[PDB]
Amino acid sequence: LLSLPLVGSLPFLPRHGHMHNNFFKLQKKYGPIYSVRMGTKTTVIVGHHQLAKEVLIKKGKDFSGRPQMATLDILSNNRKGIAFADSGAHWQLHRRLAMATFALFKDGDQKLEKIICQEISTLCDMLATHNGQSIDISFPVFVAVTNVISLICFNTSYKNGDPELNVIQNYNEGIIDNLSKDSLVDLVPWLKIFPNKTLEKLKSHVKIRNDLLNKILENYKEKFRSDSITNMLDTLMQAKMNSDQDSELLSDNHILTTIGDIFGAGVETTTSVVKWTLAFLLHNPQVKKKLYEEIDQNVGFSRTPTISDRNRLLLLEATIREVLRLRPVAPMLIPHKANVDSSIGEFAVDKGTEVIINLWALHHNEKEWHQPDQFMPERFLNPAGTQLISPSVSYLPFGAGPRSCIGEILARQELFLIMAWLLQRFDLEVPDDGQLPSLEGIPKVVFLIDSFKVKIKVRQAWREAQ
Ligand code: HEM
Ligand SMILES: C[C@]12CC[C@H](O)CC1=CC[C@@H]1[C@@H]2CC[C@]2(C)C(c3cccnc3)=CC[C@@H]12
Repeated sequence: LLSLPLVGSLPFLPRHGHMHNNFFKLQKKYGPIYSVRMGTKTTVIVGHHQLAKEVLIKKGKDFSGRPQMATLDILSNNRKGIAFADSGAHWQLHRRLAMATFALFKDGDQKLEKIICQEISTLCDMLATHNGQSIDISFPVFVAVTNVISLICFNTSYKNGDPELNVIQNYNEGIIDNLSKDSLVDLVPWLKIFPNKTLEKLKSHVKIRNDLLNKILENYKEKFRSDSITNMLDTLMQAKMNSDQDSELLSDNHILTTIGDIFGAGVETTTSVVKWTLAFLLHNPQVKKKLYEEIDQNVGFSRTPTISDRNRLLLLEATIREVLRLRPVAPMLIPHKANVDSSIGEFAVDKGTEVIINLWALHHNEKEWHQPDQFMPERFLNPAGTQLISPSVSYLPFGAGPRSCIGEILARQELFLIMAWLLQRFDLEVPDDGQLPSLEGIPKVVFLIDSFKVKIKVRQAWREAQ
């Protein structure tokens, strides 16, 4: 009896389980690095820290490209901006300019810390009005980080109730919904196989974002003054005029897309990580208690938390690290591409090949982490409890090398201060129908969590101390 001709083969079911996990499970059979061919395109998945660092750092330049995707073409206006732009002059310039802008916020009058604390104050005052009630903290937190990133991009913010905030939220949700069904990584390109309206819907949401950004740029062409460079838009406009090989790379569209990447990332990443952190604390009341104890003893109630408090609030800084391990914002980073013929772990990799780092695998490798599927912030502390440690070399929440996260400083500060101020001021408890958030998650371009509610109450201790 003969065997059928095989015209296709995939190692697991599509749309069943999470991609990053399915790739991980495959490592038991096939090892830490393997490939899949889809028509013409070849993709390599890497799931061990040694090989990953070779791709991100040692041979960083070789693998610093980004593959092209139809959905991403639309969001990025054909591969402009930073995150989805191929390696090249545009990417390098705009990335550099964006980084240079965060320097303008490291100290002084417009210090990043104060900008953030300003908006966390408004957030806390608003949340306190919901004393006694169960609520979804998504929108209130969304506003807070939106204002922070707006101040950094334009030196503007939004008053309570500005409906432009509801507009942004709508298109943010719609774009994220249609940019990918699940992860950006998608074995079969269903998009091109069956008739569908994904690109149509995606365009309609992107159009609204772009119209709003254009509106902002046009209104700002007048307020721009050369001697005063205080925000990201200033920096980008100052560069364009400074010419005078550089000027074609700073068109209006190049500038808006870059601002768009920053505005989007600044808001959806940090918002997501905050929700994830709360969710874990509702599942782990023992940890939560230890965090209240820690903050009462090291900051108390006579002032509000500041960045310098990260030197004393160690369990908090560790809790954040452990969320970023267990539920990475980008569990498969963003896809990389080989710019040139090269190699990984002595295996050949052709120019143009897609390369994916399975960070989830790195963060859950059993030989590198003790009980990796557990939420244990303790692992990032010495046994004493008195200083932070790095227990594994297999940890890269913000990536590394040329395409590493450029918003890391901002993220870490936003996350630390938000959690700090909330814990000082609020009991955050399971709602009265004792529903706990699902920790399973929803993979999109970002690793999101199902919406959930939290009962919020002002703390007796915080009240007494007024
Ligand atoms: C918890 C928060 C965040 C985490 C864990 C995070 C992590 C990451 C990761 C894993 C990557 C991909 C690295 C790669 O593709 O090799 C990335 C890229 C990027 N991140 Fe974030 N990020 C966070 C927040 C932010 C924020 C607040 C910004 C604000 C500007 C930002 C801006 C970017 C940009 C522009 C890229 C593209 C880099 C490039 O292609 O050159 N991120 N980030
Ligand atoms: C789609 C979205 C967010 C929805 C916006 O309407 C469009 C947008 C621009 C930037 C995207 C961002 C989602 C987060 C992305 C993909 C991101 C990011 C994501 C996670 C970690 N670090 C960076 C950088 C580009 C960011």
